[PDB]
Amino acid sequence: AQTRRTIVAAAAAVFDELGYEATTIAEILKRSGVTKGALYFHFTSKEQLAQEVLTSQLRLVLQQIIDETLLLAQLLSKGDPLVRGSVRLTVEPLDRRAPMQEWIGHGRDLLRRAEAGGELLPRLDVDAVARMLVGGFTGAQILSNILTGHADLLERVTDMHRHLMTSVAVPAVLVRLDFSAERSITVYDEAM
Amino acid sequence: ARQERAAQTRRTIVAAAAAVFDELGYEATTIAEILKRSGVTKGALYFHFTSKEQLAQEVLTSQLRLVLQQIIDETLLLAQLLSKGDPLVRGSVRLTVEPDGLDRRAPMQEWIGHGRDLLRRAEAGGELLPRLDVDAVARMLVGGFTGAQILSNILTGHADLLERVTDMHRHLMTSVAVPAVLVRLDFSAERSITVYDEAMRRREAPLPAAGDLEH
Repeated sequence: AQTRRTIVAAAAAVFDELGYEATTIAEILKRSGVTKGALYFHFTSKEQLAQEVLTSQLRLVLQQIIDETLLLAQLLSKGDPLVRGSVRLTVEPLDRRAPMQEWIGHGRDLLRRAEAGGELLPRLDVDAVARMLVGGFTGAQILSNILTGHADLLERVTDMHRHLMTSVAVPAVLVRLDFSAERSITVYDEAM
Repeated sequence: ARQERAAQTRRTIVAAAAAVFDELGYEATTIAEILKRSGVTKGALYFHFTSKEQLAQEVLTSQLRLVLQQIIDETLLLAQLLSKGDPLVRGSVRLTVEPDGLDRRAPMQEWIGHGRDLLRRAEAGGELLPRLDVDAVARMLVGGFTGAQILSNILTGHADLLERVTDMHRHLMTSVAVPAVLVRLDFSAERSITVYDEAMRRREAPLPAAGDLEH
């Protein structure tokens, strides 16, 4: 039985529900419905639980970028506890640095590959751009939440991404990228 | 003037309030704490604010040639101030971000309204690429700042803030402005420093009016 699955989906839901701080291993157990000992060779402290939550979910390679971005929006917009938990921990006022750097690094690795394929406009700081993509996502995601409770998330995230790519992708490539809901739902139905 | 004396006490209330929110966030900030730090009476703070919520909202909204240079100015300015630890900006940024029943929606509608309004003005003046949804553009801009701000804090401690805001904003504007206008805009730290020096001058620390001090 893979019940380390079961744990983290309670860990996340709870972290999502209260903060890092008001979350207790005790509440995790009570919710995971799992064993006291089970938890402990798996993860040590509450700290480790959170870290798992932050980094977990984390042709044309620019399409992959898009696809991962829209995937986040999808899970997020449908209360995927895993993702909501990582979003709640990412933001609120625990080491936040190391999961964010790995998030950005994931972006840098994908841009590097697209560079080597000629997909990007010359002179781009591949580090700076990775940071914009994650930020653009993070900003739209917060606003959409405040302004409409995530109802417009998809649209807002897509907007933000589409608009940014205009200065990142070479024309011949920009016009071939697919930001459609059709695709994005396909990619989501995929990873379940 | 009864009126000028009142207006000064109110600045003091808003600034003490931004500092305390910055520090403990919304739920945990009491009025009692703000009174203690501003040194003003209950009566004065009650005369100026309906409630703790309204005062949080006042903190959230207190910051409100080529019109698009106006949007740039305002944007780089927030980042300068935030980078300088200016308490007003510190407080709005903390109040925005956290998840206590304070409506953050209305004040955010106002920020977004603001960008929308100046965008209508840019458009009428032929500065925009055609057929943009202005409301969606205002939403990207504010989102871009918020997003850049959050990351910059997590990753450096607002060290790189002014860089990262300017990047996000340059990219964003390149997809919004007509290119003849994009060449005439000024994303330089140079302009941004000038603007900030000007502003720091309008905003010396408020002291309250004597008639509203706690005794």
